Amino acid sequence: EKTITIYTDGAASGNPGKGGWGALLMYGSSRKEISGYDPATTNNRMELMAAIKGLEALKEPARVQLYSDSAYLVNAMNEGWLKRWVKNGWKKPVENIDLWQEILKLTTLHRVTFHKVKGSDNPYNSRADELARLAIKEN
Ligand SMILES: [Mg+2]
Repeated sequence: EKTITIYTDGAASGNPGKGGWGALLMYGSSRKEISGYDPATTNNRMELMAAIKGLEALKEPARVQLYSDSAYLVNAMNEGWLKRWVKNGWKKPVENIDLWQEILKLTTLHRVTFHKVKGSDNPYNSRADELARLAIKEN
């Protein structure tokens, strides 16, 4: 029954290169931070992974407001593309089908609204970005 706000970010050095992701989960004054590293990845993959991991961190089904700088993510969800991809057999082939399948599952468990942020945008996405970069630096 909770509405949880999640701020997600991913970063990678190159295409492909070392990458990281971060998410900040917020419920009133409560906060939870998560992050991780991937040794060979793309910006798009880390953007999706941040959202996946953020949603996976929820302990119970929730209503979620998810803030991301990722147009890749947010457009797929808000322009109906993901739903059309599934309907058309993931095609030519959509990239990152493994991650989109996870996002399909998680957006059944949780009722998620996605919001695009512009970059910098607020301190919570900034923290998520810092956490993603932190993961790369630690590795
Ligand atoms: Mg992002």
